[PDB]
Amino acid sequence: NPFSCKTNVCWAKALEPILATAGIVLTGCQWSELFPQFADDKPHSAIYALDVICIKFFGMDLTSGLFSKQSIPLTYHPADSARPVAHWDNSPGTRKYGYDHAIAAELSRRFPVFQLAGKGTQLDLQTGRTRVISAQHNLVPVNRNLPHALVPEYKEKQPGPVKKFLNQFKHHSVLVVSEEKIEAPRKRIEWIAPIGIAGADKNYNLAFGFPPQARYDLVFINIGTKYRNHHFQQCEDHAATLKTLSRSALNCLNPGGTLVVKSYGYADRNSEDVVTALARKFVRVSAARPDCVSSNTEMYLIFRQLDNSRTRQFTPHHLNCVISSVYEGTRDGVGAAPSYRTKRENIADCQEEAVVNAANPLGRPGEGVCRAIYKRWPTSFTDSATETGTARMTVCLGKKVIHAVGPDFRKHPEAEALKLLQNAYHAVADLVNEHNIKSVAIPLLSTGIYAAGKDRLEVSLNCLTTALDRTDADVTIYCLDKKWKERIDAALQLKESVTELKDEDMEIDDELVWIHPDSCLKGRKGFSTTKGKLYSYFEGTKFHQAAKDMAEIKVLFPNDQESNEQLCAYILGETMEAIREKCPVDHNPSSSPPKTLPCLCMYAMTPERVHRLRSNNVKEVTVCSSTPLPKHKIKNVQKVQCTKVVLFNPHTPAFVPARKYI
Ligand SMILES: [Zn+2]
Repeated sequence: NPFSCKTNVCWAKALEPILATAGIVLTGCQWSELFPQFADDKPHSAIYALDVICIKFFGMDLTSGLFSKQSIPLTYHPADSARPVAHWDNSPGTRKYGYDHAIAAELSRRFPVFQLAGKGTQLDLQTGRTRVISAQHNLVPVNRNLPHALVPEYKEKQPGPVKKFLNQFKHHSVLVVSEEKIEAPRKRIEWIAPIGIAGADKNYNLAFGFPPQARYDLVFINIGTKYRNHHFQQCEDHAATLKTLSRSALNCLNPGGTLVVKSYGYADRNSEDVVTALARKFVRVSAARPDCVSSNTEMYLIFRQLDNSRTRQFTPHHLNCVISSVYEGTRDGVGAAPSYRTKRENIADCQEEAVVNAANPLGRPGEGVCRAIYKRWPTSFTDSATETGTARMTVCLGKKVIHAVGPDFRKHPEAEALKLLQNAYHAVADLVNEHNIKSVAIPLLSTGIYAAGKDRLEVSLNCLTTALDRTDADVTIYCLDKKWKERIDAALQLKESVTELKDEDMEIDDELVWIHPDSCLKGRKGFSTTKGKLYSYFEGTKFHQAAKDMAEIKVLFPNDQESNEQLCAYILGETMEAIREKCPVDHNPSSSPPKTLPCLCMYAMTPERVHRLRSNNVKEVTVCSSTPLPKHKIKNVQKVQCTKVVLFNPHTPAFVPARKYI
């Protein structure tokens, strides 16, 4: 009996029969060796545990589909009039799991060990060997594209004074959850500590979180997790902690408030799902590794200005870039807060690190800010040409000139144009992040001429901030006419002030997936038309295979347009093996989750739509403008405009192939 003398293991007990379908039967020592939470008898997420167990035995995470056979329900029960506390069991529900032999069978082509291994053994996918399950092996899932880099070797350090870090936040009174006292005489500190710690203002059992305190403008969660065998593993062990303490902190946080919480990054899928749900509630989120960290894997996440929004569309492009660069030494980072400003001056005279030109596709000089930029930095126009909806980095002596090309509204329908405008701004943001640009001078794209005789200030500005909230840069908007400056200042003052919540429900739903409105998954638990995460493999549904294949095609053809062309081929037949041959090189075992909401129109290319088309063996397909294709024409593919679009970053978030750490 593995559960002997353990008061909170219901999560493990609940997994037991699901593990059985895969031939896995864990002993008590094995449970303890795998989960510190089990060994220390603490509450935990059965789902997170299942992901960890899958990686440990099969060397891949749950997006592989290995446990996605719908057999045994895994059901979470919140406390209610019947149940004093939340509980995990196998009672009936729409969420089910079990070992999928079909998935294992297709996997056995590259990983024969699946077919040849015995039951209940840990698989080494590379060497092809097996062993009794061990927490020290299969440390990274081979099928995952990591959102950010990991540290090669764990090194502990002596932390500096935390006061230097807390002083970077403008708030006087701070709620502090920490195991060790924090000295900040310049602050008023309420100190919450775990149970055995003397000198604290409050003590709770932090494995269970903490009940609501008063509300603060700054909450600082300093609670860490013990390193064992690997960075990825540390993220795994920390994930439930991160969610629990973050959730408790949300009860203690005022609107417009800031939450700083210690993390190791979000390397594992669960950590990323959590950080994403959490991030959806804030205007901005960044990261820092100040001098007060105790190890090289420690990373403080900074969530700024809580409005607890529902429909906010968050993508980890920015955060991935930041965290990864910090771990690789390329960046600082630290918690000073980016800001917007306006200048009525000539942009050519800007003092900001980079200046953005409002450009045209041909990269030629023209009237506008572009006149000033050409006269002062002519050689930046040597090769400036870039397509509409994109931006190109060039340098003239000591200055970065980014040529961003907005849409001409006379030449495009309003929805498609809007998408292009947003994309130009996102590209500016991509460059700012990639080059760690500290300040940027930028005009309002498509408001001068390309505006087509109408006033685009509000919408151009909205695209600007939508994109540039996703950087760490200080932004200076240069403009035009005193009246336009008046209006921009007004909009910015409105935006910077968050005095109240947009919703009062503070739960962090890390499972929820945001789906297209015409999806047949509408109404199903775990999916929503109005909110949730923007990427999924749809494992556990019939769209999983379609999702995996789209993902792989994107791995084989990193260029968005070449990728979508091959996807068109795939919709029409040609299967996968053929496309893999069409690719010159070694395949990566890993991919990234396809976006679930590329557009709102009827042609949106979801794993769902791909599956419906391919299962109907259509002789032709229609593709909208939100699924970019090569400029030439493709047989049996009709190109049409997208009538309703989405404004978040369309690119695959940057990643590190897990294979690197394997
Ligand atoms: Zn569309």
